Amino acid sequence: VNSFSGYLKLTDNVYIKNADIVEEAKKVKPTVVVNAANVYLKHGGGVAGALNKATNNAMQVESDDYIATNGPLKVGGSCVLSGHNLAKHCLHVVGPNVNKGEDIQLLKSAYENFNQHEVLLAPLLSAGIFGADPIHSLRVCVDTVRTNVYLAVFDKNLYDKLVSSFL
Ligand SMILES: C[C@@H]1CN(c2ncnc3[nH]c4ccccc4c23)C[C@@H](CO)O1
Repeated sequence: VNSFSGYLKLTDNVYIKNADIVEEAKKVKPTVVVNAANVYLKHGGGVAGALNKATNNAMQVESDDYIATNGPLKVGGSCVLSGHNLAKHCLHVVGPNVNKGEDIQLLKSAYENFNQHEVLLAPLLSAGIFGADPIHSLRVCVDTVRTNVYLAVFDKNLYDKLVSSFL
């Protein structure tokens, strides 16, 4: 039993809710919140900008030190950093950004990072300002992630479409 509340069950291991991931993280304080990161960990907008703002920019400060030491992530890759006031840990995962021309096949590699964590609160990778089809992102998630994932979808219209079209 865990503390996630109000989710619709899509599969054995995938759950979904119309929610603001920032507000959901503040309430649940999950072990892991996933950030929709880019390779530079520049958290300017979308989910990343929202999560960083909620940490009062501490996420960005920590991220800048990470990049200065380690260099950029790979598209499809991830790193574990602090969750600050939102979670124990933040798993920064880089989905392909269609608006940069990145290969959508890398979306599966991105979701594979979730399998290193037993339970996660997450957004749909590559959705929103990353330009992929969220219906496709949900399908890849369900077909790739085997650990327990609680998906927060900010847009109610999109949430209803994701549920109604789910096979
Ligand atoms: C695939 C993404 C998912 N994004 C979200 N998902 C869940 N909670 C969220 N809170 C936010 C606050 C500000 C901006 C974005 C979000 C957001 C929306 C959109 C952004 O590119 O597309």
